[PDB]
Amino acid sequence: QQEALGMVETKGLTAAIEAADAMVASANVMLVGYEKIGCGLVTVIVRGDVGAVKAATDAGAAAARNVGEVKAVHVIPRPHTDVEKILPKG
Amino acid sequence: QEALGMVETKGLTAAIEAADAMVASANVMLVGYEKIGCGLVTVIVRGDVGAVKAATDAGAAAARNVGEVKAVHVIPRPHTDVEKILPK
Amino acid sequence: QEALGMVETKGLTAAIEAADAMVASANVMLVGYEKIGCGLVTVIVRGDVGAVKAATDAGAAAARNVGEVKAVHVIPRPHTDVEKILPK
Amino acid sequence: QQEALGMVETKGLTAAIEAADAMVASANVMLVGYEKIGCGLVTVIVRGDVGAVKAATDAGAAAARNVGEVKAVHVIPRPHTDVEKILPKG
Amino acid sequence: QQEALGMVETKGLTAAIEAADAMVASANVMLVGYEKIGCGLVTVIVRGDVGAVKAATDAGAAAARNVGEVKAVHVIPRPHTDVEKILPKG
Amino acid sequence: QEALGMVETKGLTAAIEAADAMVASANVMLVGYEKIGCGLVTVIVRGDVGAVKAATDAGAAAARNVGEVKAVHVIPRPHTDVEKILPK
Repeated sequence: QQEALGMVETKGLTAAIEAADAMVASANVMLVGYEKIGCGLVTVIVRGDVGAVKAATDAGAAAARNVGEVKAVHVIPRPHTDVEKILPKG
Repeated sequence: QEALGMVETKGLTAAIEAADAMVASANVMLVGYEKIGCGLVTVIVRGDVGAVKAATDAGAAAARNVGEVKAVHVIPRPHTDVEKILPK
Repeated sequence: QEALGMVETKGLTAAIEAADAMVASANVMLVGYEKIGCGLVTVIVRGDVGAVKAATDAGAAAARNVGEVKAVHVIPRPHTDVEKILPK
Repeated sequence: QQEALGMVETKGLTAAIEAADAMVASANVMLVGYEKIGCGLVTVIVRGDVGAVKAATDAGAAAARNVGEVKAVHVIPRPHTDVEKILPKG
Repeated sequence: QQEALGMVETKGLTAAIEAADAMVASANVMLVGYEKIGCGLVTVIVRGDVGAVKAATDAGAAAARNVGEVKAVHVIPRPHTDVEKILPKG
Repeated sequence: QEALGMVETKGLTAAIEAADAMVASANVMLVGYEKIGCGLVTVIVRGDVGAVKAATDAGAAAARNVGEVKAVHVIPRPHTDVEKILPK
């Protein structure tokens, strides 16, 4: 019953924006937000159906890797508290 | 009895994976995140000593597949009350 | 048609030079700056695809004489509305 | 007449929290606070009787060194303006 | 009709303050402000007549280089939108 | 006559030791601290040129036993009024 969670972390904001844009191409994936965490790292987070999020994060990481470095790509299909409990800030 | 668990990662994504696993792996409450620079993020949980011990281990393990884990530690009973010592 | 342009620099001064040149070099609106740590600064502009393409090229070029350029990129049409995807 | 001042600086928050916890074991030592200063550095600060603070900072640094790196341990026995003048924020 | 824009970027705040002080020696140069951008980098910005700003930034960089590292010195003689449009915060 | 003194350290603790010593070592007022990233902290004092000169020397010396000192400098008379040039 929980939406899935998708992350793409990049070094560089531009890569993260490219990532985000690509991830939201598919209209069933909502962009939760960015998170700066220092030393140029930016984490783009998206919510949605497991398969969509899977496809989106892959698409996002792919888009991003042509613009700057990609430090992580990960999907959490069934978050264990509410998405909001486990996230810090949209 | 009641305790504090930490997993510190380089990368937010690793920390989120850590957090999710820690909640999944035992009856522990997720206190929260803390950014401290250069991509380091500290996930913190409260709960029963054994649960927290199991959760932090599970969290660090999950996390290590996503990014780097810089620390894993449990404080089995904090010397001011369990959250007094946290800054958050 | 309508688009997004980015020039990321190490150094604020390089980013300001970049911004100034981007505005000079075509009919493009300067959205703004974003600091993301360790001296990295991302200048962002909106406008017509070709203008933004020309501006980002001009901006990166200007900037490279002042400090390091870490990225130059154009998103010719952003998939939420042009500013929806930006955090600023 | 001034309380003494104790510092333990660590790379890593977890080390600093361990440090703080250990330092406050002794009920005559008050924890002033944490200070993040970048690149993972965190400074734990405590106030109290000179001897207590001496003992606490030593205990804290010790606790901490098993969890992450310790970058400084220092005691200022008699601060020269008020503790509050010389500190930035609790 | 636009004022010119002068920048001196330093690693170290002390260098930047020395830079700023030197730049404002000449009464026809207004100090816009500082900007921290991470990893010890600080950007001092000044506004004024093209020649003054030219002279000031040179003087500032010079002063600064004896105190810490100078990462950039640059003058934009005729900013293309208003100075305020192209700047982030005084 | 009236002046500005700076000691920049890597580490807050070194900066606090520096500050304490600077106040101890002469008739100088402590303006304040400034964090600027990667553990760098700049302690600033105002006062009589000679006092500030003596204090900054004393401060840097104290500090060097605790952590790294990145800069020591005195501006004997600031060209806008003594605090105008500071950002704090």
